[PDB]
Amino acid sequence: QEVKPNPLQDANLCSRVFFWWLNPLFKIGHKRRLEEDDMYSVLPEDRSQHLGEELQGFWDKEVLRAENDAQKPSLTRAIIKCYWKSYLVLGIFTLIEESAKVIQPIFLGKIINYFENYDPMDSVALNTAYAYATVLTFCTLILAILHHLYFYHVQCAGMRLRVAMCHMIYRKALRLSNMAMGKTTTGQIVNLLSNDVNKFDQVTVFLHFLWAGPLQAIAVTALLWMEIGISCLAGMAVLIILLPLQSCFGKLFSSLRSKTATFTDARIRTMNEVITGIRIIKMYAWEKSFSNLITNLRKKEISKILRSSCLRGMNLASFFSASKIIVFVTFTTYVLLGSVITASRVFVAVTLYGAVRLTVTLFFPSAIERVSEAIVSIRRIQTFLLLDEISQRNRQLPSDGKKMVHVQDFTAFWDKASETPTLQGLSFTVRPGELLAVVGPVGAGKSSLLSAVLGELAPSHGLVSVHGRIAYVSQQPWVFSGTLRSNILFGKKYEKERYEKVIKACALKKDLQLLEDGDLTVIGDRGTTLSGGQKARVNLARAVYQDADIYLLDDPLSAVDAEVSRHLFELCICQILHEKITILVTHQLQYLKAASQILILKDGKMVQKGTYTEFLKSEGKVGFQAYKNYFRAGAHWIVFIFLILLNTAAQVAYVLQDWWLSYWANKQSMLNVTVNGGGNVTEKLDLNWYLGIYSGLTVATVLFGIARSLLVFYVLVNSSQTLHNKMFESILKAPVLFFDRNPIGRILNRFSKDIGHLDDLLPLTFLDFIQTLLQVVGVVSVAVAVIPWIAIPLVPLGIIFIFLRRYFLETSRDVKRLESTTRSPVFSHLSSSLQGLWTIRAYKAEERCQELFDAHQDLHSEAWFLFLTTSRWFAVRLDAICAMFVIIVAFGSLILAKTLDAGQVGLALSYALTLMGMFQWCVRQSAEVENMMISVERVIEYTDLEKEAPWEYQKRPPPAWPHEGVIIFDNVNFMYSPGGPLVLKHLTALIKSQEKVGIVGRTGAGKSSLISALFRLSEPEGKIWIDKILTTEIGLHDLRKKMSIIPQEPVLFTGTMRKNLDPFNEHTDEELWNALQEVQLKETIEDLPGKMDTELAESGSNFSVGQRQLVCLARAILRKNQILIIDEATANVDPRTDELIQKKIREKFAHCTVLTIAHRLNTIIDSDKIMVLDSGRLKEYDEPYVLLQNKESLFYKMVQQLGKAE
Ligand SMILES: C[C@@H]1CC[C@@]2(OC1)O[C@H]1C[C@H]3[C@@H]4CC=C5C[C@@H](OCCC(CO)CO)CC[C@]5(C)[C@H]4CC[C@]3(C)[C@H]1[C@@H]2C
Ligand SMILES: C[C@@H]1CC[C@@]2(OC1)O[C@H]1C[C@H]3[C@@H]4CC=C5C[C@@H](OCCC(CO)CO)CC[C@]5(C)[C@H]4CC[C@]3(C)[C@H]1[C@@H]2C
Ligand SMILES: C[C@@H]1CC[C@@]2(OC1)O[C@H]1C[C@H]3[C@@H]4CC=C5C[C@@H](OCCC(CO)CO)CC[C@]5(C)[C@H]4CC[C@]3(C)[C@H]1[C@@H]2C
Ligand SMILES: C[C@@H]1CC[C@@]2(OC1)O[C@H]1C[C@H]3[C@@H]4CC=C5C[C@@H](OCCC(CO)CO)CC[C@]5(C)[C@H]4CC[C@]3(C)[C@H]1[C@@H]2C
Ligand SMILES: C[C@@H]1CC[C@@]2(OC1)O[C@H]1C[C@H]3[C@@H]4CC=C5C[C@@H](OCCC(CO)CO)CC[C@]5(C)[C@H]4CC[C@]3(C)[C@H]1[C@@H]2C
Ligand SMILES: C[C@@H]1CC[C@@]2(OC1)O[C@H]1C[C@H]3[C@@H]4CC=C5C[C@@H](OCCC(CO)CO)CC[C@]5(C)[C@H]4CC[C@]3(C)[C@H]1[C@@H]2C
Ligand SMILES: C[C@@H]1CC[C@@]2(OC1)O[C@H]1C[C@H]3[C@@H]4CC=C5C[C@@H](OCCC(CO)CO)CC[C@]5(C)[C@H]4CC[C@]3(C)[C@H]1[C@@H]2C
Ligand SMILES: C[C@@H]1CC[C@@]2(OC1)O[C@H]1C[C@H]3[C@@H]4CC=C5C[C@@H](OCCC(CO)CO)CC[C@]5(C)[C@H]4CC[C@]3(C)[C@H]1[C@@H]2C
Ligand SMILES: C[C@@H]1CC[C@@]2(OC1)O[C@H]1C[C@H]3[C@@H]4CC=C5C[C@@H](OCCC(CO)CO)CC[C@]5(C)[C@H]4CC[C@]3(C)[C@H]1[C@@H]2C
Ligand SMILES: C[C@@H]1CC[C@@]2(OC1)O[C@H]1C[C@H]3[C@@H]4CC=C5C[C@@H](OCCC(CO)CO)CC[C@]5(C)[C@H]4CC[C@]3(C)[C@H]1[C@@H]2C
Ligand SMILES: C[C@@H]1CC[C@@]2(OC1)O[C@H]1C[C@H]3[C@@H]4CC=C5C[C@@H](OCCC(CO)CO)CC[C@]5(C)[C@H]4CC[C@]3(C)[C@H]1[C@@H]2C
Ligand SMILES: C[C@@H]1CC[C@@]2(OC1)O[C@H]1C[C@H]3[C@@H]4CC=C5C[C@@H](OCCC(CO)CO)CC[C@]5(C)[C@H]4CC[C@]3(C)[C@H]1[C@@H]2C
Ligand SMILES: C[C@@H]1CC[C@@]2(OC1)O[C@H]1C[C@H]3[C@@H]4CC=C5C[C@@H](OCCC(CO)CO)CC[C@]5(C)[C@H]4CC[C@]3(C)[C@H]1[C@@H]2C
Ligand SMILES: C[C@@H]1CC[C@@]2(OC1)O[C@H]1C[C@H]3[C@@H]4CC=C5C[C@@H](OCCC(CO)CO)CC[C@]5(C)[C@H]4CC[C@]3(C)[C@H]1[C@@H]2C
Ligand SMILES: CCCCCCCCCCCCCCCC(=O)O
Repeated sequence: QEVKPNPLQDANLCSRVFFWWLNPLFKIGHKRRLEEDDMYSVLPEDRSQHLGEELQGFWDKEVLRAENDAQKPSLTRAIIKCYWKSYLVLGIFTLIEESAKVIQPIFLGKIINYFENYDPMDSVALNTAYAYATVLTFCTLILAILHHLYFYHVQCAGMRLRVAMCHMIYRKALRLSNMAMGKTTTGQIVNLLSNDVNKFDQVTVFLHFLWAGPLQAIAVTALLWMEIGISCLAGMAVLIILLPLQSCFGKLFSSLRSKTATFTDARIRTMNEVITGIRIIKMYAWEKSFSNLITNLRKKEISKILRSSCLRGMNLASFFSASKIIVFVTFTTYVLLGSVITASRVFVAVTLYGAVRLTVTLFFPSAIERVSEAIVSIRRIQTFLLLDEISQRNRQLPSDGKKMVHVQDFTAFWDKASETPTLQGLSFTVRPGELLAVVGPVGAGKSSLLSAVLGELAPSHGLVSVHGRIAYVSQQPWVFSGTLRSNILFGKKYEKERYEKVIKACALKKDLQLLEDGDLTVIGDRGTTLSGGQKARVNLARAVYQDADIYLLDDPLSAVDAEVSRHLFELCICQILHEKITILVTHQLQYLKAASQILILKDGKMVQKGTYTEFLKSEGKVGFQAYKNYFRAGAHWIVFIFLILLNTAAQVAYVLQDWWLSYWANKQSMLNVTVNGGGNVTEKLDLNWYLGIYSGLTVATVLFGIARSLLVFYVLVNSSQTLHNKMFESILKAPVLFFDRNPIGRILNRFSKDIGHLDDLLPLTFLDFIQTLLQVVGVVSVAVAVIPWIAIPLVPLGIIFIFLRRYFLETSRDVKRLESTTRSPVFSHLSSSLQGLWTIRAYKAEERCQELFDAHQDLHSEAWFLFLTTSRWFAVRLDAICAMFVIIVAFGSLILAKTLDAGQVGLALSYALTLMGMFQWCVRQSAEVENMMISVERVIEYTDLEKEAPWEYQKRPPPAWPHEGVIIFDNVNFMYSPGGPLVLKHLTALIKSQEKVGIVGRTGAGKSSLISALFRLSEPEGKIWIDKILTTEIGLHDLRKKMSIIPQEPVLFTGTMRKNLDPFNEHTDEELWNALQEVQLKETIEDLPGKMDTELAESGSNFSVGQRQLVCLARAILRKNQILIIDEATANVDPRTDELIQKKIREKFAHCTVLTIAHRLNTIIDSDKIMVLDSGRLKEYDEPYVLLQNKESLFYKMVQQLGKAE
């Protein structure tokens, strides 16, 4: 559509400055939920194609110049040569803004200096002070409402660089060579596009500071000198000292993080090991072992996390109290040098120190870090872009409608570095319409035969006159993101008649029936809605629809059946490919005989070139409940009272440190009045008292900041630890139904991402938000204290802010969500192009895929533009509120000048000059915290999920409970869900003492239900007395312990073979030695390189499945129970191992009551008695002879059906 042309086009200068043109969007964003249709298209100069072309031109010129002067080309040179003009133009406003920030304290001092020499009858001084205040508010308006357009333009420059770089990367990837593709991997390129290019969105934000920081600071120092002389240096010294030390501590921080990561990873692995195999763990009564293992891992991880959090809290406290330390040092030096403090100089120095400290300790190091990251990103992208590309497709020879085709001395090597030739002898000619049947097992040389159409195995010199259009269908059929309209069309015009004829004769009605929409069905992500059959069929349909000349079919008949294959043979290969090239590799041996000519090769050796005659025969809101539950999990509410008291004390001391300077200045002014106007004796202010109180106030500020940071971090980390412990304990007791309903990925995500948030990000962000909110409250309270009437206009302004906040968030979140959902298509399209790059090059469809990628990137560019602009809109309005507050303070000081003195005016104005940045920081952090508390909500949701019966009761059965071996079923009705499906109907069974029996079901219908009922892990709704005791009165663990089972899929847990064989160490060592030697597995584990404590791989990946049944049988043998369950229903199980383990449990268990469930009837025929059971109804209970004789007996029914005999 002509979607709303970016109203930035028609917005005048005022509207662009205030982002007024964004107002309509918010309206709909408040009325309903934003979608992709309510979006704004990128500006014509921001289209991905345009930026890509311009940067391609610049980079090509740079490469040509580098070749001319014989040096390695530099991508940074090209980027600079491209964007330097538009960035140096933007630097003018950053110079203006730095100058404004520097010169604002000068006029603040002018106002205070007016207040110092107050004379109520001097009107000229009043007018001059009003002019100074007007200049001050002009400067603060420049800082507040004018900086945001410049910030948006800077971020646009970064986004332009990112988009151009992505276009470069895709254009290169589509032209990569085969061996270069082998050297790298698609994951590396997707990472290049995903995280390695996002750095350009950040560096540009602070790039100019690289020269603004060192310059502005110098200016500030000069100004500070002009105020307070050499004393200023002392303060500057502390600031300089603050740069290395903090950075140094940062290094230590990183180190600690690394350690925690390892522990976290280990813990997460076990989480997977627990969640993926939870059925087996609960089945084996092994919850205690994994519980204590995870407890140890979590304890170590939380110790490292506590250390890291203490370090980060110390850093935050230092950042908070650095201003106080700087001011205290500089003014102690000032007074001790023999000077006399005055309010004007004191607060000019305070404001200048605040500005320069914020710069030096926030912007400059961030600028350095982001520039270094961007430099390494540019290095990676450049070394990718110089990767050798596929030999450029040379212009085809005239090919005047001839069929001159001959391959001689075919040089085809997969690996050039390999001394062995990949292929040596390959020489054949293809005739129009004729079919050549290529055969090779598991891809034995089909790749060389197939690329022999000049795909990727081209000879270094010469050219083979292959004429026509190549239609290559790969082993892996591929569907790019879009609609079936796109894959069908693929650049070709919409051919109604031939589309219809192929769609009806080829019988694609399966898509119409299966797909809810038809041929317009929007392909889901990665084509999960479709299947490999559809992808293969659409590959053949694309090839036939584009009706190319050379048809390269890499076994497309494997996915389709023989009928559809012969159908396309007649319709396409016979009729449509009647005079077209039909290079068709085929297997399954039926199209080999269905074809006319066959070609088989083996390692550059042509097997045969004969026909069959050769006889080959081959989100929402988070309530107060969430915050309350998050906090009460940390510490007693007494501790929280102590914490808020400590926070209040820290902020009060922070403000009182500056108030003491103001009071000192006022007292010195009165003293000077007394010693000049009054008494002649120049009385000296007692330096000991004032300096001591000043030092005490700054020391108290430092100590209280440190203590508050440490306590907040400790209580929040302890809350996280308690929440994790509760959540894991609850999940370990969760019934199997919870794990069945919830996917493993969901639970693992809850245990990984949410816990990581609560451990790393949430405490830090919460502490920062509390700090900044308290600072804002301090500034507002100072202003209200100096001028009480400021309370009157503060009530409206704050109210407005609240409403504004809502009106922004209702849209902002939506935009954020949009920006998240429009970014994955780019990566998925890149992955799809890389996967099927062969056929993309085959069709010469590079430009079409480039356009598709450009559209995919343009959509995300719309999302990113909306995100940037809405953020700037909110920032403009917030800073306008702050500037209104500053104007109110500065002018109300002058209006109520009769009742104010220099110290109060200086203090209030100096704090108002920082309210702006503090408020912006605090609002954004508050939003960030409110967004992150969803992880806390999810964790708390898991902490109270429903649990099953307790493992152990206070009452216990005798330890020799399985003394008889009799278990019976008395009218048990298993119910997975109340009122749901019926799985057991009045199930009644009588199993004799010490009797080996099995049952058979119907493809799992009632098979696993019996095991679930016996083990009670899914709570059978049945009433049972095995050995005349109700199954309820034995606890979960006390029942499962004397409950031996062999699962269908044996599982292996990471750890020592000793721990996997016996995790509770309830069996003495020589017991395992002897038992495993009896099953001759001791020699097998002894030859393992690690011997007894062998480091098991990831769930025994190297261990064979036979060893898996072996180890499970060993577990059963050590368990030494009187019953045992054989759940032998796996299909792909090794027969040699099966005969083994059958003779094992026949000879080892012997006289132990076994319940055998299986699908192999032979494994039950050996059992003395068979109880046929299906659909909850006891079908057979009689003699085996009666079962053999009875025609209606289900056992005899299957006996007749499979055909086996005794
Ligand atoms: C952003 C830029 C920062 C620098 C700057 O431009 C803007 O800021 C401006 C503020 C100006 C002063 C304002 C008022 C007065 C009072 C007047 O006395 C007669 C009083 C009369 C009302 O003014 C009623 O009788 C003498 C001149 C003086 C001191 C100005 C000097 C020039 C100054 C410093 C200007 C300077 C070039
Ligand atoms: C190392 C860091 C970087 C650079 C820098 O900071 C520290 O080094 C400082 C040196 C300072 C000057 C020293 C002396 C004077 C002379 C005085 O007057 C004349 C006095 C006397 C002769 O006549 C009696 O009159 C006026 C001020 C001036 C020029 C200083 C200006 C600021 C300067 C340039 C500072 C500058 C920002
Ligand atoms: C990175 C650094 C942090 C702090 C620091 O520099 C930068 O701050 C500076 C202040 C310096 C003193 C200033 C003046 C004098 C001159 C002379 O005595 C004349 C008496 C004096 C008062 O009457 C006239 O100015 C002797 C030297 C002395 C005391 C300086 C010593 C070094 C001091 C303490 C420097 C100190 C190391
Ligand atoms: C963080 C950084 C480390 C600490 C530090 O910088 C910042 O903090 C500064 C405070 C300085 C002192 C302030 C005042 C005086 C009084 C006066 O003593 C003779 C008085 C007479 C002659 O001047 C009449 O004035 C001058 C010297 C002395 C003791 C300073 C010494 C250096 C000191 C300790 C500086 C030190 C390097
Ligand atoms: C007034 C003047 C304004 C400009 C200027 O001087 C002052 O500002 C300086 C900052 C310097 C950069 C600092 C850090 C980095 C990161 C580094 O990446 C490897 C880092 C790794 C190595 O071990 C770990 O440290 C590559 C170099 C780079 C970009 C510097 C380039 C030169 C710069 C821009 C200097 C430049 C001359
Ligand atoms: C238990 C809690 C500990 C913290 C705290 O609460 C209670 O303790 C309170 C003490 C209060 C100060 C007491 C006295 C004055 C002097 C006055 O100046 C007189 C000037 C004079 C000559 O010029 C003419 O009267 C200015 C106000 C000030 C500093 C109070 C400020 C608030 C303070 C700091 C309160 C603070 C929040
Ligand atoms: C709270 C934490 C523990 C201590 C501390 O850190 C923070 O808090 C500060 C309290 C300060 C003292 C306050 C008052 C005075 C009185 C005056 O001496 C007599 C003058 C006059 C009295 O009436 C004569 O009549 C000056 C010195 C002295 C004792 C201060 C010394 C430094 C101290 C101990 C500071 C110390 C570093
Ligand atoms: C809890 C927090 C820590 C402590 C503190 O903040 C709060 O509490 C504040 C109250 C302040 C005092 C207010 C008034 C005066 C009177 C004046 O005149 C004396 C004459 C008069 C009494 O003797 C009649 O004779 C001398 C100074 C003094 C005592 C202030 C000192 C600084 C103090 C202690 C401040 C200090 C930073
Ligand atoms: C919850 C937290 C409790 C502490 C606090 O934050 C919130 O609450 C505020 C209390 C404020 C002081 C109150 C009164 C005055 C007196 C005034 O002197 C003219 C007095 C004269 C006028 O006619 C006689 O009435 C100068 C200003 C001063 C000292 C305030 C300074 C800032 C302070 C300390 C603020 C502090 C940070
Ligand atoms: C989260 C919070 C929001 C706001 C808030 O903190 C943070 O901001 C602080 C500002 C404080 C006031 C500053 C100055 C004065 C003037 C003084 O004058 C009495 C006149 C008479 C007395 O004898 C002769 O002077 C009385 C006290 C009062 C009104 C303070 C009250 C507490 C206030 C309102 C605080 C308030 C709780
Ligand atoms: C959140 C909390 C609310 C309560 C509170 O903390 C924060 O708010 C603070 C405001 C402080 C007062 C501000 C201004 C003055 C005026 C000054 O001058 C009087 C001159 C007059 C006397 O007679 C002439 O006649 C004396 C001190 C006084 C009253 C402060 C006292 C402490 C107070 C009440 C603090 C109190 C504990
Ligand atoms: C809903 C919001 C609640 C808070 C608030 O906004 C609205 O409520 C307002 C009421 C204001 C006070 C009203 C009257 C006076 C008397 C004046 O003189 C006294 C001398 C003598 C002759 O007038 C006595 O009558 C001093 C100032 C003071 C105390 C005001 C201070 C600011 C206040 C507290 C405002 C504050 C910001
Ligand atoms: C102080 C400085 C001067 C003024 C100013 O900057 C700061 O203050 C800002 C606050 C903004 C408003 C915030 C919330 C709303 C409510 C909303 O109510 C939906 C009803 C309607 C719309 O959907 C029907 O649905 C309508 C919009 C409105 C009034 C904003 C308008 C612009 C305003 C006035 C900004 C203005 C430039
Ligand atoms: C733009 C900036 C922000 C707002 C602001 O600065 C400029 O605008 C100023 C207007 C001032 C008031 C003007 C007139 C009077 C009347 C007088 O008589 C009391 C009798 C009765 C009214 O007749 C009240 O009870 C008491 C004082 C008061 C209310 C002023 C208070 C301070 C105010 C609100 C100032 C405020 C800080
Ligand atoms: C000094 C106040 C501003 C700083 C704190 C800003 C964030 C908190 C604002 C109040 C809570 C959110 C508003 C009510 C709930 C909602 O509508 O989302």
